[PDB]
Amino acid sequence: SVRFDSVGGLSNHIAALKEMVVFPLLYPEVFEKFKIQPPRGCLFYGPPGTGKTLVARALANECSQGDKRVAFFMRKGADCLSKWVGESERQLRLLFDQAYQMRPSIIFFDQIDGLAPVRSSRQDQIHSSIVSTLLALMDGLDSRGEIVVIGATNRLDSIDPALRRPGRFDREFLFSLPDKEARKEILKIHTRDWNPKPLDTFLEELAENCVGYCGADIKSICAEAALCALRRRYPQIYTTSEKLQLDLSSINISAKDFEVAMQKMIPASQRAVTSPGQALSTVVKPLLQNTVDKILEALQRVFPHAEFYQPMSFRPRILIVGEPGFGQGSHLAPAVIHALEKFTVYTLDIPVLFGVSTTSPEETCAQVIREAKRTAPSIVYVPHIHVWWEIVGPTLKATFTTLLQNIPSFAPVLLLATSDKPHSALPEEVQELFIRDYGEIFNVQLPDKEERTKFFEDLILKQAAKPPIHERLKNLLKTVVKKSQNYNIFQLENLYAVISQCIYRHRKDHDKTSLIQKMEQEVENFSCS
Amino acid sequence: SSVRFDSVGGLSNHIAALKEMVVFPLLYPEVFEKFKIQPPRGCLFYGPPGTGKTLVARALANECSQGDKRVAFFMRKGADCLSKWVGESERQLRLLFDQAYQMRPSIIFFDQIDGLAPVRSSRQDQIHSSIVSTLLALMDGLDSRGEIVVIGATNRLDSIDPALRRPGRFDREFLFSLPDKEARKEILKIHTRDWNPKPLDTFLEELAENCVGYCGADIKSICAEAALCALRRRYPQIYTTSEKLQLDLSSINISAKDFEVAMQKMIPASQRAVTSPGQALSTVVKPLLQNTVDKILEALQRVFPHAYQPMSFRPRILIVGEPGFGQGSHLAPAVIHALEKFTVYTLDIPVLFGVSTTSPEETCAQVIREAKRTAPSIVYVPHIHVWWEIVGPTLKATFTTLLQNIPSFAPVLLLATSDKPHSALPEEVQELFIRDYGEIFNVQLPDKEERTKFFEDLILKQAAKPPHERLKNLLKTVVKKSQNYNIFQLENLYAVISQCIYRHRKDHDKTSLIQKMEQEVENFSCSR
Ligand SMILES: Nc1ncnc2c1ncn2[C@@H]1O[C@H](COP(=O)(O)OP(=O)(O)OP(=O)(O)O)[C@@H](O)[C@H]1O
Ligand SMILES: Nc1ncnc2c1ncn2[C@@H]1O[C@H](COP(=O)(O)OP(=O)(O)OP(=O)(O)O)[C@@H](O)[C@H]1O
Repeated sequence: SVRFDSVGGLSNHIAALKEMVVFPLLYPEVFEKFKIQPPRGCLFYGPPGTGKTLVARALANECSQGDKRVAFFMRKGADCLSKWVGESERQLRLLFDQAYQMRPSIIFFDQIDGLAPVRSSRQDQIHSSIVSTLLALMDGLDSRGEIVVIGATNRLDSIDPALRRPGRFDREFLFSLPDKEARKEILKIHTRDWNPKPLDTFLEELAENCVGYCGADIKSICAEAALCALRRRYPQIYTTSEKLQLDLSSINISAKDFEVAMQKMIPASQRAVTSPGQALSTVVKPLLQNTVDKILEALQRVFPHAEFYQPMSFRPRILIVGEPGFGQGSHLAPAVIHALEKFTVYTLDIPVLFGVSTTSPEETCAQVIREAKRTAPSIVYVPHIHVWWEIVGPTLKATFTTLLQNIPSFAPVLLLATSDKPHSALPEEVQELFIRDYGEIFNVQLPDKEERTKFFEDLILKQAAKPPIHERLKNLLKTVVKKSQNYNIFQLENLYAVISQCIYRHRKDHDKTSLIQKMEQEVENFSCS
Repeated sequence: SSVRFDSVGGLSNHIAALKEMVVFPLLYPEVFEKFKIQPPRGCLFYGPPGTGKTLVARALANECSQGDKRVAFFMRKGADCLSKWVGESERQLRLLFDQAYQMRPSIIFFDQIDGLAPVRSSRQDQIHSSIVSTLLALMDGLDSRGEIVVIGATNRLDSIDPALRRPGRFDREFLFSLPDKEARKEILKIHTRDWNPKPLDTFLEELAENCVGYCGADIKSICAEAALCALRRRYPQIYTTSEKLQLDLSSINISAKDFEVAMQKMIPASQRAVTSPGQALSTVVKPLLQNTVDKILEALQRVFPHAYQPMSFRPRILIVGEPGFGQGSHLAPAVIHALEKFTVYTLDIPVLFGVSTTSPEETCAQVIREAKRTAPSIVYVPHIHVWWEIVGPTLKATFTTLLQNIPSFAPVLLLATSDKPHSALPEEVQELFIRDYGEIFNVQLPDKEERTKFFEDLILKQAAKPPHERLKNLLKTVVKKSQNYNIFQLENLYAVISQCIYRHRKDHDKTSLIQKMEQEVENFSCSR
């Protein structure tokens, strides 16, 4: 029994939808003033779990509380199929007759994509017949009354082109994944009636830590946490096999319960394809934070839409270049992509183009470019262009070059790429796409002495000098930081692991100085060049 | 239920040629028997979706139903005759025909006939073949059905059994194309007739040219969304209440900004699944290339006279220019958009390969055949100097052979753009253009006047907003310094200029951004 209250972050859509069916049943004077006859059709589409069905259910539950009373008809995917020849096209006719009898009413076709495909001469005739009769019913010789048709779909492009037209489906609503803000309202709604209400700061600090959670993940995590407290409180519940009596007044939920559930589950989005966004690990942050900030500020210079009448830009493009082993295409670009949320990102790389065996790669590229254009602004991600170029046939190169050229000049679509060879060493065809004079090239340099000092600061001496459950180590830190003053990233974290290995080697030694000499031997025995 | 040959607009030839079939034999019956004519009694409407077909049927039925001469009317859906029992699938058609004959004259209407009579084939069931057979043998066989007229409608004409399409069964076919400039104005006149504050005709005429690619139901939906937007602008407090309020029906007038918002929010029905290869100049870039567009149009008028009947012989043209001059991205789409009422067929890399499950040769043959069917038309091949190298010899031979078989005097234009000069283009391309005839156009950079007109609007008026001699100095310096830049450099400079105006929005005092504009002027250097 939800009535326009469990929804979160969707204000414009509900306003349009209540303009959609409620106004003619409430204010039948403005419409007759100019003979408007407002529209009677909608179409929902988007990634799963965004609240596609909850909106319809809330509408049906709310509007049934008349006056004015509103009926409802719900249908599954392909209920209108039978073995004989003359029933499938008759179920729709009798359904329309019944709905017209009790007008006004609402007819909701659930997942029309499995009912009305694109017309073709290759498949069976039954699909053509049913799509034809459905097409005739919506707008025939006689006009239908006060019926409203609603449809949902996961693949918008698979619908017959003759259905999308003023008269049948004249409005298309895009349901996207929730942004940073809406998660707060979702958490508030799902955790409303709790006696120990969590503070708004608690909810917000949970909010920035959940990226890629889509509607149902939030509901799942709220229920996967209240069970951790139950399991912790009364461990001896599984042993028995009979009814027990409990004490439900001291099982209040704590903050520490949320962390375990968060580490245990994964979002629905990052379940079938890896998401091309990862925040820096807690170990690498005090080594690359400043560089990442510099990259984003340069992007802000070149991409005005990254601020936080409209800004105007002209073909935003950026490229990151640096020596191999600098971690540019492995740690920097994912962090940059993750920092810029609320922007849909599409991946174009070797694993994806050849990762499907049913379609040509150029078809995939055209589809990706079209989808990027449709929902601008967006970021097109393509890593390691210096190897990416000399792998595909000339046809794909020409198609990619032309498709990008046809985008409107002021359309804010970003092109992000990374390379290992220097700019002058790249092939020319790449070269006349980056205009460094304009400020489209960013170079990478190794971190300074203070950053490297902070990198090893925590290990020595806080973890090594940690009691099992102090001056020579300064010289060890000095010699380590002076020795590693010309190391790339990979060598830097490689050296970090080997020391932690001998750190973990000595769990139960309460007497020190039995491994400090081992430490100073290991740091000098190790040699990389 | 109150439409009678008046709510229809823009269709005159079809309605004129239609009433001569179901009215003339009854109104003037003393002429046909002199020549024993038995005039044709078959029609089949077809066209792109949303062009207003069923409205014609509704108007005809409503007009003929009420009048001095009474004629019956029967209606059918797509495949509403099929029944589970074997003996009832085809018997319903016989009963319907008998009833129609018993009450002659009468009218039989099939809606979406393509869902009832597919082409006969051996790779499907038998009931469809049986229905097709009895239909084609029952309409005109050994009995001379007499005065019965059959009308069908569909969107896919090529999916009809050819045995049904020959005189005797389906006599005439009518083409329902998208409305042009004048028809859109007429349908606007039709759809806004009963408004108390009657809009001026000069407003509708101006608005008509803005709605390119629209057709029928799109116009009808716009005319309603406009009123909804007006109600939105007038009483924005209506959505935060679950109770009826008190409304005053005196301040609900319509303004132009409402139509602007509605047009911005909406997109046409035709180019929804794909994109048409035609776009007009944006307002920002417009005051730079109208002279070039007009010169190009004059060149076409010299070569293509369709812009006594005019005569032409294989019209061709080729726009060439240096890279960065903006000929393959700003000029050709403008020409295509300006020359409307000619159906377009694009042909380039993203279309030849972008769709799989077919061969390029099939696509190119189909495009040319279709363009020949709907002559006159336009064939567009952009970026020829690269398009000529990413195709195999087979496609080259097929294309070079196809355009030689078309009739010589048919008006089939071929349009293409090039970047390298015509001298450097390879062989077999230089012989397709006969520039001695005047088949080659050369572009050149815009001069000082339009350059100044481009920047004066931004740097004189927009630069000084309520929320001054040095402005002339900045304008003249900017114009002087950029007298050798191409289109891309000009738009980049425009954007980098506008960035400062954006970023200094909330400062009430000027002279803080004029300096910033200066350093932007000297610090910004192009590559050239
Ligand atoms: N704003 C929201 N508030 C509460 N629950 C939401 C919200 N958005 C999505 N949901 C969750 O999604 C469900 C309703 O939509 P649901 O996710 O079942 O449809 P969908 O998966 O998007 O569409 P389909 O299942 O057809 O692909 C509810 O069970 C609810 O937990
Ligand atoms: N020239 C016109 N004059 C008036 N109304 C028009 C015109 N063209 C289109 N329309 C409007 O557009 C609608 C088109 O409906 P109709 O079913 O007749 O077209 P259709 O192409 O047969 O539809 P579909 O393709 O969906 O079967 C009509 O209801 C009509 O009001």
